[PDB]
Amino acid sequence: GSIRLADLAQQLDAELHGDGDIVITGVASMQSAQTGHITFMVNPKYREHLGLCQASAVVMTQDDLPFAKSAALVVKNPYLTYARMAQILDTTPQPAQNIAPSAVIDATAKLGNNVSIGANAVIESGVELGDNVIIGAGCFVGKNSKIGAGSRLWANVTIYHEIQIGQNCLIQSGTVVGADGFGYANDRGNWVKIPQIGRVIIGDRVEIGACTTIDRGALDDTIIGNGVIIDNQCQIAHNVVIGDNTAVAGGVIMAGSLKIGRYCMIGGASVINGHMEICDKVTVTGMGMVMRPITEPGVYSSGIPLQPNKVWRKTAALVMNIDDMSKRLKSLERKVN
Amino acid sequence: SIRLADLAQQLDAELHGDGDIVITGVASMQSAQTGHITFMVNPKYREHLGLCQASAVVMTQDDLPFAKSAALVVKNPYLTYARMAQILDTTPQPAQNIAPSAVIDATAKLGNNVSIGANAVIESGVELGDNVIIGAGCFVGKNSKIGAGSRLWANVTIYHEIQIGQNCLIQSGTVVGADGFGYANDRGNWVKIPQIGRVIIGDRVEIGACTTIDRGALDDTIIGNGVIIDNQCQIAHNVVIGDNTAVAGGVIMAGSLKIGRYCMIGGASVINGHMEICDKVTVTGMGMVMRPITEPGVYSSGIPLQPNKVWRKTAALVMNIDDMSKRLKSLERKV
Amino acid sequence: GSIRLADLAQQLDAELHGDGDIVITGVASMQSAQTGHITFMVNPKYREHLGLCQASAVVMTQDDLPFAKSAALVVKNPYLTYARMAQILDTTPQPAQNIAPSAVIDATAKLGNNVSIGANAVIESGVELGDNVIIGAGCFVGKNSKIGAGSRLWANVTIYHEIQIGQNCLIQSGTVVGADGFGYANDRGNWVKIPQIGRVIIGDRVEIGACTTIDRGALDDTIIGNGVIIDNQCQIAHNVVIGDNTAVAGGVIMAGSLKIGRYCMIGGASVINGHMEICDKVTVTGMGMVMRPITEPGVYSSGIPLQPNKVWRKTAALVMNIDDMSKRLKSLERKVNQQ
Ligand SMILES: CC1(C)CC(=O)c2c(nc3nn(-c4ccccc4)c(O)c3c2-c2cccs2)C1
Ligand SMILES: CC1(C)CC(=O)c2c(nc3nn(-c4ccccc4)c(O)c3c2-c2cccs2)C1
Ligand SMILES: Cc1ccc2c(c1)-c1c(cnn1CC(=O)Nc1ccc3c(c1)OCCO3)CO2
Ligand SMILES: [Mg+2]
Ligand SMILES: [Mg+2]
Repeated sequence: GSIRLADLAQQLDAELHGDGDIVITGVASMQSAQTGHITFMVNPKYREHLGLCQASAVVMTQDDLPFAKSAALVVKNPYLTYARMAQILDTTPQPAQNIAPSAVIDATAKLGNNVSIGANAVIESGVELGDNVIIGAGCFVGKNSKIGAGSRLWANVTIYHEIQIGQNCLIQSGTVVGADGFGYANDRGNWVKIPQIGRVIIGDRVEIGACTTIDRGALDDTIIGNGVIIDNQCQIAHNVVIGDNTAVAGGVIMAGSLKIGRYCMIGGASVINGHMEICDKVTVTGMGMVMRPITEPGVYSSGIPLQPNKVWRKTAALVMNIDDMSKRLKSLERKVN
Repeated sequence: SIRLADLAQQLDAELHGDGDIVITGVASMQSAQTGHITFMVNPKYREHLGLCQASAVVMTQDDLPFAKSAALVVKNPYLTYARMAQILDTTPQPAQNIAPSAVIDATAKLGNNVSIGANAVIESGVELGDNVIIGAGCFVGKNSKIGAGSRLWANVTIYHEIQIGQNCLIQSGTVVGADGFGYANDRGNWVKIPQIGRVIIGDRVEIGACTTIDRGALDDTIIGNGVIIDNQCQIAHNVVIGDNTAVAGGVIMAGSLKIGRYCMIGGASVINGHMEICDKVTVTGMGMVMRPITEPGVYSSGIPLQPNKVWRKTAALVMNIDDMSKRLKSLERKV
Repeated sequence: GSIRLADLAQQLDAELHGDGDIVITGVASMQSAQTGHITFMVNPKYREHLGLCQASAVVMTQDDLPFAKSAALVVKNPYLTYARMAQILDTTPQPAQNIAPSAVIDATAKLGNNVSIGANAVIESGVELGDNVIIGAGCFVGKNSKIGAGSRLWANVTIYHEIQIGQNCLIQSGTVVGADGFGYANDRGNWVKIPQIGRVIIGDRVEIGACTTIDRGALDDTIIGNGVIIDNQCQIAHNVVIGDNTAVAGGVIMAGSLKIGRYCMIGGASVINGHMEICDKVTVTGMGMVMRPITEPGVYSSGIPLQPNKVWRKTAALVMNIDDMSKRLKSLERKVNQQ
C-alpha cells in the first residue's frame, strides 16, 4: 500500500530531507531499487555509490547525509528502520482470508473474531482460535489445542492435540508441533511404547521455520519461551525447554530433556545432548557438538574444518593415531632428559 | 479410572497399600496429585517421596522402606511405567470413522473398522487392513498396503507400491517411498534413473515426524520389525535395517547401507552407504561412520565443544598436525 | 508398456544378440529378474553368475558377450543404457490426472493445456501453471507463483507466493519452497521480524527431494540453476545461489547468501556457511564443515571418523589438549637444538 514519504518518515521517527510528497510503493535492495522504492544504507563504503541507486528515498545516518543523491530519511539505526519500514510496506500475503467452505471445522471449536481458515484445513473438537488467528490451507489442528490471538500458521502445518500456542506467533509450512516424543522402554530387546501425554507450550511472539519438529512431553511439557526464533528443520525433542529470546538456527538437533537458558544463540547444524542444561547467554557456533552441560555464559565452538582431500587424509589419520604420537613424544622426552 | 488393586494385577506388581485407591492417570513425581500414579527409577528421589502427592508410586523392593504412599513393587519401574501409561493413555486417535471430505478411490480395499480423517486422499488399489487409522490430510499412493492396526497421524505421505505391516505408527510430516537419489551422467548432465523398487516396513515399526524413507531403485528399502526411528531422519534407497534397531533424531543414512538387529544409532549421526553394520552396535551422537562395523559394541567420533578461544587454537593445531608429525619424526631421527 | 526386444534395442541404440520377438515387460535387478524382465550387468565378476539370472535379456558390453546365457543387448555404457531403458519402461505413476473436484482453485489462476491437479490441492490467486504441469494431492501453490511446462509436484508439496519454477522439474513430497528466510533485527534486545520479500527462482530440469526446504530471499532472490539435483532433508537458506548442474546430497545445510558454482558435488550431511562463494567443479565430501570460500576446483574434506568408544575417549582428550602437546614438542626441539 502506497504511502507519502513524509508520512512514512513520521511513522519511522525519521528526519526527512527532501520532498515529503514523494509516493513510496515498496522496499527494495539498493541495487534493485527503482522509482517508487525506498531503500537503506548501512555500509558507508556505499556513499560514493548512491548516485547509482534509483530509489526514490534512502534511509541513512546523519554522517551519510552530505553524500545523499536522493531524498533521505536520517535515523540513528538504518537497519532497524529498514525492518520497520519493510513491515509497513510488507507485500507478504496472509495465509488465508475468511473461512474456506472446504475447511472442516468441528462444531465444538471456538473461533474468535476475524479468524481466517484456509482451504482444506482441518480443525478438531475443542480447539480455540483467538482473535485474528489465521490458519493456512491444509493445516491440521488437533483436539483441544489453543492458538492465541494474532498467531498465524502457513499452509500444511500440523499441530497435534492439547497444544498451547501464544499470541502473535508465526509458524512456517511443514512444521509439526506435538508429535510423540521418542519414548520407549526396552523389554528383552523389544521396544515398548511409552505414551507421550505431556504437551507443548509455545509462548508469545515465537517464530518457527519450515519442517521443524517440536515433540510433546512424556508427562510434563516441552516449553518454548517468549520471543524465541527457530529456523528450518530443527528437532526439539520431548521435554526440551528453550528460554525466552533464544535463537536456534537451521538444522539443530536437540535430544530429550535439554534445558536451554534465555538469551542464547545456537548456530546452525549444532547437535545438543539431552538430560542437561545450557545456562543463559550462551552462544554455540555452527555445527557445535554439545556433549556436556554449559555452565558459564560465553561463546563455545567445535569442529575441525575443511581441507583439500589430500591434506585431510593425513590430518584424519594422524588424529586417529594421536595416542601413539603422544606416547612417542613422552618417550623422546624421557630419552632427551 | 481404575482401582489400584486392579492396576497392580494388570501390571503383575505387588501392592503395598489400599487397593481401593482410584487411579485416574499417570504423572511425573513432581507434578503428581491425588489420583495419579507415578514411578521412580533413580534412588536420589527416595529422600523426598514424602513431598510426592501421587496416590501411588511404582518402585523397587529396595525403595519400599522409603515409601510414603501406596506402592507398587516391581523389578523394572521404567518398563512398568510404559505399561501403566498404555493402560491410562489419554492420546486421541488420528480419526474416527470415514470423514465425508476424505477422497477415496473406489478401487481401494478397506478392512473392518478403518478410520480415515478429513481431507485424506487414498489412491487406486490401496489396501487398508482391519483397524487401520489414516489421519487428516494424508496421501496414500497407488497399490500401497497398510497392515492391520497401523496408524498414520495427520499429513503423512505414503507413495505408491509401499508395504507397511501391522501395528505401526507414523507421525506427521513423514514421507515414505519418495524417489531415491539415483542419476546417471550423460556428459555432465544428470539422467534420472526411475526408482521402481519399494519400501517394505515390517510390523510394530514406529517412525517419527518429518522423516523420509526413500523407495529402492529396483529392489527394496527394508525396515525390519520392531524398529523405532525418530524425527528428521533420512533413510536412503535400498537401506536395510534389522529388527529392533533404534535410530535417534536427525540421522542421515546413505544408499545401500545395511544395519543389523538391536543396534542403537545416536542422534545426528551420518552413516555412509554400501557397507554393513553388524548386530548390537551403538553409534554415539554425531558419529561419522565411514567404514563397516564388524564387531558389536559402542563406537564414537567427534571433538567436543570448547570455549571459542580454546577451540581456535585446537583447530589450528589439528589442521597443522602433519607438520607436528614431521617435526616429531625429525626429532626422533636426530636423537 | 510392453515392448519387443528388437524395438527396445533400436530405441537404446544397442546391438541385439538373440530373439528380437522377446516381449519385455519391465526392468529388474539381476537377482530378481524373471521372464519378461530386462536387466543389466556392470560388474564383470557376475559373468559366471549369468546362468542364475532368469531375465529374458541382459544389457552388457562386447567383452561380456561370450559369457551370456540369454538374449543380450551390447552397448558401450550399460549403466547409462539402464537409465534410458528404465525411463522407457518406467512404472512410476503420475501424481494426478485431470482436475480433481476436491481441488480448490482460485478463479484467477491460469492453466495451460493438459494440466492435472490432485485431490484437495489448493491453488491461490494469480498462479500460472504451464502445459502438462502436474500438481499432486494436498499441495499448496501460493499467490502469483508460476510453474513451467512439464513440471510435476508430488503430494503434499508447499510452494509459497511469488515463486518461479521452470520446465520439467520434479519436486518430491513434504518439500517447502519459499518460506521466510531467517531474518531479524535487534531493537534494544527484542527480535524484530524482517519481512522476506524476495523470492525463489528455480530453473529448468531441477529435481528436489522430500522434506527439503528452500527459503525465499530477503529482498533479492534465492536462485537454483538449471539441471540441479537436490536430495532429501536439505536446507537452502535465503539468498543462496546454486549454479547449473550442481548436485546436493541428502541432509546438507546451506546458510544464507552462499553462492555455489556449476558442476559442484556436495556430499551428504555437509554444513556450508554463508556470505561466501564456492567456485565451479568443487566436490565436498560427506559431513564437510565449510567455513571459508573455495576458490580452486577439486575435492575437499573434513571430519575425524569413528573409533571404538574407549579409543575415541582418548583421542578426543588428547586433541582437546593438543596445545600442551605443541608446547612440549617446541620445548624438546629447543633442547635438541642445544638452545
Ligand atoms: C538470528 C540471526 C538474525 C542472527 C543469528 O544469530 C543467526 C542467524 N542466522 C544464522 N544462520 N546460521 C547457520 C545456518 C545454517 C548453517 C550454518 C549457520 C547461524 O548459525 C545463524 C545465526 C547464529 C550464529 C551463531 C549462533 S546463532 C540470523
Ligand atoms: C548424485 C549421485 C548420482 C552421485 C553423487 O555424487 C552422490 C550421490 N548420492 C550421494 N549420497 N551421499 C550421502 C548421502 C547421505 C549420507 C552420506 C552421503 C553423497 O554424499 C552422495 C553423492 C556425493 C558424494 C560426494 C559429493 S556428492 C548420487
Ligand atoms: C546428542 C549427542 C550429542 C553429543 C554427544 C552424544 C550425544 C554422545 C556422545 C557420547 N555418548 N553420547 C550420548 C549418546 O549418543 N547416546 C545414545 C547413543 C545411541 C542411541 C541413543 C542414545 O538413543 C537411542 C538410539 O541410539 C558424544 O557426544
Ligand atoms: Mg476437501
Ligand atoms: Mg543434520
